[PDB]
Parts: sequence; C-alpha cells; structure tokens
Amino acid sequence: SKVTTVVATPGQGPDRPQEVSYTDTKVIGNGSFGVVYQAKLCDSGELVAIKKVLQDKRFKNRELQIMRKLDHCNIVRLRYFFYSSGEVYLNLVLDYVPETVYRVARHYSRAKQTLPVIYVKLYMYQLFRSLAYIHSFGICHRDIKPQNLLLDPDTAVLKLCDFGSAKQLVRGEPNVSYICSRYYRAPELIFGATDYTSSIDVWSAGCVLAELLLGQPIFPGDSGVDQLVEIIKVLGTPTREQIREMNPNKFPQIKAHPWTKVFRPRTPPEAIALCSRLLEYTPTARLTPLEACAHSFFDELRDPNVKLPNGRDTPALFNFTTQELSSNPPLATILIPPHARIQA
Amino acid sequence: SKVTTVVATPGQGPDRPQEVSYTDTKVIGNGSFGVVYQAKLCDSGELVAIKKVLQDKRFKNRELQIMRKLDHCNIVRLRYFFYSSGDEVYLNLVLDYVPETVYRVARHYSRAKQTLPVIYVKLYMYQLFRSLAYIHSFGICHRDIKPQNLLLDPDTAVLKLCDFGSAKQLVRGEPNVSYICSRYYRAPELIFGATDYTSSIDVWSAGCVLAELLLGQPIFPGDSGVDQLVEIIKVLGTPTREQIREMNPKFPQIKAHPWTKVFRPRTPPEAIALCSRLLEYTPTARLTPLEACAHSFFDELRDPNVKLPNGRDTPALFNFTTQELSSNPPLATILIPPHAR
Ligand SMILES: O=C1Cc2c([nH]c3ccc([N+](=O)[O-])cc23)-c2ccccc2N1
Ligand SMILES: O=C1Cc2c([nH]c3ccc([N+](=O)[O-])cc23)-c2ccccc2N1
Repeated sequence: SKVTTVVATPGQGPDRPQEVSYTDTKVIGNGSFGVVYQAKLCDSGELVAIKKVLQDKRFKNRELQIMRKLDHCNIVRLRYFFYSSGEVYLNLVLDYVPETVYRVARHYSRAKQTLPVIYVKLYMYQLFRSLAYIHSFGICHRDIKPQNLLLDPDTAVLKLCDFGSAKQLVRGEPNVSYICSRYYRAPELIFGATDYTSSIDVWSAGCVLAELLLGQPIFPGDSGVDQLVEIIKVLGTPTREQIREMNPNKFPQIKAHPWTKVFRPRTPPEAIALCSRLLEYTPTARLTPLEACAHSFFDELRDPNVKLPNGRDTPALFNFTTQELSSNPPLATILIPPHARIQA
Repeated sequence: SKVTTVVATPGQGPDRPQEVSYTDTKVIGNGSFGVVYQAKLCDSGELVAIKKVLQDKRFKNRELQIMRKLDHCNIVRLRYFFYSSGDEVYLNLVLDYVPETVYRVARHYSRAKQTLPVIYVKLYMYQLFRSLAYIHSFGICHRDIKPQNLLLDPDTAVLKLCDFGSAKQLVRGEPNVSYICSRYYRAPELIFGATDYTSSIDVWSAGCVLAELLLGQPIFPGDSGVDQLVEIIKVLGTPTREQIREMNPKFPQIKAHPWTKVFRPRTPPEAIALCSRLLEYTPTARLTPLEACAHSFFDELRDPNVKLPNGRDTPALFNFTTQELSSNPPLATILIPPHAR
C-alpha cells in the first residue's frame, strides 16, 4: 500500500521539523473549505484526519494561527501542519475521533429513543469547558453544532472541532453575521447584528442541549422568519428592549410558553432550568460557559462515585487551569469537588 | 360526513359575505404560521385549501390584504376568507387547491436519477416569471420564492405561485428585514444582511429554481451563509469590491467557473444563458421578470405548434394585461406571438 512521507511543523511544540509517514489515505469529507481525509500513521498506527485547504498567499491562515495556540483536553489537537501543492495547500493533521454527537443523536432518534441523560451531562459539560477555554482568549467558535462535536464512544471524551469560522472578537470591531449554521444561530445573528459577542456560542450550545433532550432540533426552519417563530413560541415575544440588546435596528405576540411543557415528562427539572438560562434573548443574560459548568444539572458528574454505564471511570473533568477559570476564579469552589482536592 | 357552514367574504370584489358550506375536511400541512386543510365545497364540489392563522385582532393581516388585490392566472386565488375561534381568533383563507408542487415533481425525477424534460422547465419558469412581473408591477416582492411555493396542475401544466405570508410592498428608502427567504434561494445581498434590497431578490430566487430543475439538485446548498457564499463564488467567481458595494453591507479569490461547465452536456445553451443573466451579483444587472419571459430560452413556448407531452394544448401564456406589461410595454412585440389571439 502507498506510503506518503512529509516533513511537518509540530502543532504546538517548538518549531522542530518532524518526518511524518502515513498510509491508508481515504476521503471522509468534502466541506466547501477543502478536503478532509483520514490516514494511518505508519509507526504508531494511530488514525488522523488531514484537513486540506487552499492557502491564500494574500494573508496568513486564521484557522492555523488559532489552532496553534490551543491546548485543551476537549479541543481536537493539531498534531502537525505542512504545505503541499498537487497551487498551494495548507494541511492540518488532527487527531481522529471515531464518532460525533450528530451521528450518535441520529442513531437514538430514529430508534425512537433518547440519549441517556448521563451522556447528555458528560457531553454538554465538556462542550462548556472547551468554550470557557477558547473564550478566555477572546476566541469565538461561531459554528457550534452537533457535527463539530467529536466523541470517543468508549471513554466518553468530547472534543470540539472545525475552527474554520473561529475568530478573536474585539469590542468595537464589526463581525459578519452570516456565520453559524441554521438551527443553531442566536437571535442577534438572525436579526443581522454585527456587534455580537462570544455568547452566540452559548446560545448554540443551548440548542444542542435542548436537541439531545428532545430528540430533534428545537428551533428548526428554512428561513430566519420561520426560526424566529419557533423561538417566539417557546421564549415568547421579545420586549422592544430585548430587541435592542440583540442590537439590529412584527410577529404575532405570544406569552411565556413554559419550558416544562416543552420536554417530555421525566426530563430532569435542572436540565430544563439550564436550557432557559442559556437560550435567552438578551445576550448578556445568558450564562457564561464557566457558569454553565457549575450549574446544578451537572452535579451528578461531581459525585465521587459516578461511573460510566460501561463501568469505566468518567474522563478528566476537574483538571481546570488558571487560564480556564480566569473569567470567574471563585467558581472553582464549585467546579473542583472536595474529592478531586484530596492530596494523597 | 361532517358539514361546516360559515359566512365567508369573497376574496375579490365588494365586501359582501355569503353562506359557504364545505365537507371532507382534513389536515394536509403544518407550517410555522398555521395549519393548512383541504376541503370540498358542497355546491361546486371543487376542492379548496384553507389556511388558518392566529389573528392579532388589533391589526390587519398583511397576507390577506395583499391577496385580496391579486388576480392572475399564475397566482393561487383567494376564493373566500372568514373568521373562527378556538378567546383566540383565527383568520381562515379559502384558497384554490392545486394537486402538485414543483418541489414534489422535481424530487420524483431526482430520485429516479432523471431530470425534468426541458419543455416543463420552460413552461414552469415562464409562468413563474409572469407571476413575478405581475406582483412586482404593484411594487410587491414575494420574498420566499422556492419549489415548495410553486403549485402545479399535472394535466394542464398550469403553475401558480402561492404563500404570500412573507410578501410585502417594498418602498424605496424604507428598510426591510434581511432574514426572509429560505436557505438555498437567498440572494447574496440578503446573506450579506442588506436592508435596502429590491424586488430583484425574487429574480435571484427564481434563477436558483431554474438551475435546480436543470441540475437535479440545489445549485447553492449550505447550512450556513458562509457555506452558501462559497458555492456562489465557486460558480460566479469572487465579487469585485464594487459588486459587494451594490449588494450593500475575507473570502478566497476564485475566478469565474464557465457556466457551461456547470450543467450536464446536452443542456440547452439558452438555459445556461438565462441562468447567467438571473444569477448576477449586482442586483440591477439581473433581468427583470418581464425580460426573462421574453428570453430566447422560452421561444419554444411561442411556437404555434407546441403541445404538452400528454397531447393537450399549453395553458394560457399570452393573455398579458397592461398592468403586467407596464415595466416595459415594447416587450409585447415579443411576448405576444403573431398567432396569438
Ligand atoms: O476526527 C474525525 C474527523 C471529522 C468528523 N467530522 C468533522 C468535521 C470537521 C472537521 N475539521 O477538521 O474541521 C473534522 C471532522 C468525523 C465524522 C464522522 C466520524 C468521525 C469523525 N472524526
Ligand atoms: O393547494 C395546495 C396547498 C398547499 C401545498 N403546498 C403549500 C404551501 C403553502 C400554502 N399556503 O397557503 O401558504 C399552501 C400549500 C400543496 C402541497 C402538496 C400537494 C398539493 C398542494 N396543494
């Protein structure tokens, strides 16, 4: 079988060129930006994904510069990056994860079942950790959706991926409002706001949580108008002031439709509570990623005896860094449970 | 079975209600605005669709107001309208029922690995452009042109534009929301968030429907606006800074993909030519609905001997009114062929 050898720059270490060899190359994605292949590293035999993008000589690649400064257990890792031609192409060698929340959720959905809540807790918590981390650098993902949430079935580790839309948001600087996928767009983006903040990622994460609980997207619609109608059916009509906070300079008025009426009976009240605090019209009213992690809905993950259904221990959930906690250090008293603090 | 009698107001003419009875009611759709039922008029036996929408009684329904004013062979007709309740009040629009949609017809061919015969692409697109020329002559923009809102009668090949729930009279200098129009059919200026767009957004949408019928699939798919723009750039090429200015409100620099390379071989050159004149970055550069009708791609419909594959004659295609031609009267010399009475 064919073996390709390239010389690449390490994704995060010091600039020490490495000779990398991979085989069994095969396509696994064709997203507008470029091609996403899967390959097998000759030596270790580990699987990797290679995102190949056309590199504009005009400017430096934004995804690459962002990926180079990230190092977190819940963010897909950039192992190496090198250029080729076959025309100038940037290749990003990333860790390959077997599943996605999108595929897992679809499997349960067409089997008429919902994902056990223990998994909803583990997945959402890890997503909020990854967001707390990138937001601490002022970086907004801008495309949070089930397809960009990679999962390892056995360990239950979740990893945020695809930073092709990510960007450092600077106060006072305008940003395009046409990023983010259909069902997951915050109201301010639908209204065309250009001064939105990182809280749009929080709205998107809230849509993912509601979707895992419901078994289907919570705010579907092929047009922004249809999406807003679904949002209004649940949150109610926006006050003129809330519309002002979403920013952008006439819908059939409806009242506060209980969130308890939204999900099936049995749904943990804490899950419903969390959704209501994430999916808020006013962007400043939504919980921050870190506050979300500290929410009572995730208390079970902080119990000393918690275990995965398959018997294994839960993945690392409390190894927080100073960087991660910077938005609100005091939260550590809740985020790091007593038993994770025993010195032994 | 069950018979329902209401006192309904005729869609057109003097506001004079009459008793109307209907039977065989059944849900046939669930839209965001409201349920859509089918029913049979007890007198005529004709089938009708009834759209029920919650009515904020302190204001006049815009869809109703626009519909009461429209009368065209290629626009679904508002037969009657009436109110009912469930302390909540509903406006019920009694519209003519049409058996098919371009969406369903196209899907049928698509999953059978075939494409709709071009004679139908011509008939359907021409009728859609006639309906657009008509509503635009009143300054009304549909704002949601897509396969699902194009009704079809299989036997006569008559097409009727429907669902005016997003339609609005566009007034120069007045701002309009940019979040109307469905995903694959949104003009670039809407994707960029323009608030001063014109009726030409309907033309871009119609161009997307034409390309889709020729291709067998949507031409500018994508779950985010960014993805949609990439697909648009792959075909039209990168927008000049000026074209971006005309659309109003950091992309790679790809060059124009020859339109002929876009469709399968065999595709009529005129079809390709029409698409390129509809799908233009600069909104003022796109053909007007009336100019589109007069395009050479539709010449076959103007041939005296044209017939539908099923042997029947084509539907009415030349009965233009002064209102319809107002944007450019001289086009009548092309629009109404010599043989046309
Ligand atoms: O590591 C990957 C690569 C990968 C998947 N989806 C993605 C979306 C975006 C990107 N990306 O690099 O941007 C990679 C991936 C994907 C899909 C199915 C199964 C496994 C899986 N895993
Ligand atoms: O006249 C209708 C009503 C109807 C269809 N689609 C629609 C989309 C919008 C509206 N509307 O009133 O807005 C009515 C309809 C539809 C669908 C399948 C088969 C026939 C058909 N016919």
